[PDB]
Amino acid sequence: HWGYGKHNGPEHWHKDFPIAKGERQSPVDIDTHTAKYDPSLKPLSVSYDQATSLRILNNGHAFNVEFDDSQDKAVLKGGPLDGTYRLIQFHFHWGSLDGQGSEHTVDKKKYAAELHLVHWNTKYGDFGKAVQQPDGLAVLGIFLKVGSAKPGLQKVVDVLDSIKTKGKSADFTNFDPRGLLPESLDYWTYPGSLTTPPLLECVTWIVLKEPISVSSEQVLKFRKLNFNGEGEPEELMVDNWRPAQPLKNRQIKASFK
Ligand SMILES: [Zn+2]
Repeated sequence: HWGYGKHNGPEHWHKDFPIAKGERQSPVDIDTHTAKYDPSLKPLSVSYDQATSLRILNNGHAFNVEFDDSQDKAVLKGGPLDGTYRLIQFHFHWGSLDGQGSEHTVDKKKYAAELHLVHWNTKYGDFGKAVQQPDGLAVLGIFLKVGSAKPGLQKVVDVLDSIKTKGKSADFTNFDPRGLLPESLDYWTYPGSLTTPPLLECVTWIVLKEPISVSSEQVLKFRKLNFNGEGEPEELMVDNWRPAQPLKNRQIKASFK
């Protein structure tokens, strides 16, 4: 099945998901000098105050924190978006070394990790129908830099031991995702895809300019997770990032001068 190793990694994905070679694939490198100020972009509207987190799951290539998406409780609007999108999950991708890990790059600079907050367009009724639509998903991408610890990440860090191996899940209530946001909400935006199978081209990407810092010891605990299931041989969960894909016929717009 697909993964991130030598024999089943991103260079092999096209064999089972030919959209891997499509026209609007993600991630991409963000060339800050050719991105375009768009003054018609509205500011982002992030409303996470009523968010209801449910649980945390090792799914064998990352770890997801899931949310109640049966009602408008944690929503994203504004920006380049038309309509309301509900938060369904967030996850991270990260590297084996501090100098790699992010999926998007900025002027070919790699960050230590990226946070992806996945939202779907309520217009379409359920998440399964949203992913079939050009404007079905909106993912908010946030870069992580190694520096001072991020307090609001620590509750995620401390539960990771209970979901070491693939398939394990733990109750994870009352987590507030506002602790993960940077100070500024300036961003770049472009149309893209999921970065993992099935790589559907259904995503409006919103990548924040400002990284958040986490400590060396927080990201170490990410790296002690396990791709394998319990009882299987131990593969450390690291380098679960897809390399940048050609921009082709797309333009990256910025919300800031
Ligand atoms: Zn992701």
